[PDB]
Amino acid sequence: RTTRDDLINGNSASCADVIFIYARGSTETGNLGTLGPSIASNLESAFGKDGVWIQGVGGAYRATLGDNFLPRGTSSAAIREMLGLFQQANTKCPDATLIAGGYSQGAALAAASIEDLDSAIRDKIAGTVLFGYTKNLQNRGRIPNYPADRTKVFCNTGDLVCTGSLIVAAPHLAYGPDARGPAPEFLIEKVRAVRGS
Repeated sequence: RTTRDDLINGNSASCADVIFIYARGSTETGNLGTLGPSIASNLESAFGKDGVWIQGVGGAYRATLGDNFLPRGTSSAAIREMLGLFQQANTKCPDATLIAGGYSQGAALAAASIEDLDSAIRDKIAGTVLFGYTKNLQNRGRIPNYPADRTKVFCNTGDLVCTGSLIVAAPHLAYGPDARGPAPEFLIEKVRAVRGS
C-alpha cells in the first residue's frame, strides 16, 4: 500500500503512459507515506493499472528529521535518488508523461530535484503537486526553473512551514482531503492536456 516501485520494477517492453514520482514527508513509512496511496488510487482510476506507474522515492531518501535543517530542506543523497528516478523514467519510457509530488520534506525534495533536473526531462513533467511545502516562503510558492502553470501548492492557513518555520501545527497534517481530491484532479488535468487525451 505505502510502497510502490512500479518504475524500478518496470519493464521497458511494457511502459506505462504516465509515470508518477512521489516523495514522502519526514518519518513516513514506505516510499509513499500517508498521501501517496490516495493520489495513486485516483490516477489508477483514470489511467488503469497498466496506464500509470506509481513510484515513491525510497532508497537513499530516508526522510530524516534532521535533514529538514539542511540548506535545501533535504539531503544531497535524497536529491540524487529522486534525480535518479526521473532519469530512469526517461530512459525506460521516453514517451511516458511524467508528473511529480511531495509532502513536507518530500515537497522540498521534489522542488530541489526538479530544480536540478536537466531541462529536457523537466519539460516532460506535466505537473507537480506540493503539500506543506517547507520552502514555500523562500521559493515564493514556486519550484525554481519549473513553470508556475504546472505547479500547484497546497499550503494550509496556519501551516507554519509554508511561512518560513520548521515547526508543525495541526494544519500541517490536514492534507488528506487535498490528496484524495484537488491534487490528483490537477495532475490528471495536466496529463490530459499534454497528451491531448
